[PDB]
Amino acid sequence: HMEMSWPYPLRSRFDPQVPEEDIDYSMTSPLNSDGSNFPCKGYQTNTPWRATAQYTAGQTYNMTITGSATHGGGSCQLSLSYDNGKTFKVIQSMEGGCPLVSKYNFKIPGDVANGQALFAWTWYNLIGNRELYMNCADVVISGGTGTPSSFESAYPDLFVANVGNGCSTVEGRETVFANPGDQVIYGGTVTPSSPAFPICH
Ligand SMILES: *[C@@H]1O[C@H](CO)[C@@H](O)[C@H](O)[C@H]1NC(C)=O
Repeated sequence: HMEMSWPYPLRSRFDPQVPEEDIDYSMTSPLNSDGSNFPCKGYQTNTPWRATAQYTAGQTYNMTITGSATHGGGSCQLSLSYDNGKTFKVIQSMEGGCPLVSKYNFKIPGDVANGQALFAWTWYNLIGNRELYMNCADVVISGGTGTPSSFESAYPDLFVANVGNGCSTVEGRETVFANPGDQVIYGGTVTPSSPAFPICH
């Protein structure tokens, strides 16, 4: 039962600009098991475009995660989409121990693309039902040397499981991504030597 509290995601209770009627007061719910609200609970399609962060390529920022239960930790990614959620590319993986701290730093790579993006937090809980948690924020990127094409070629695809796609996490096993990218935080029982798990086809 956690949600992204900074930068403010779509329909966030924490964002003063969201009209009372549009706030998702149950944002800590996991994504639907059948994939019917993947990605971003579908909010990228039906919410006004309004940036809640301005990110400069090469600079470091923090995001925050807030809630009432950490389900023993797990693994997260932070990702960017330049096509309003058709494709997500990973800029940081937190393998193990996520979210046992409520603040993570991350560097925006130099070769990101510029303009409107979605910034997505994904979380795979360690203990309990096999869920995916996902919130997306509208953000604007500046000062990158990439294009959406060069960025999409150079970075890993978002790890997607527990949304009815034949790929599942496994209770009691740390989620260690096959493709984590070069910006990795290790926590819980995961080390740089831990094998990738699960393996999806
Ligand atoms: C870090 O997060 C806090 C919210 O906890 C926010 O006010 C601040 O602007 C963020 N700073 C950076 C550099 O991202």
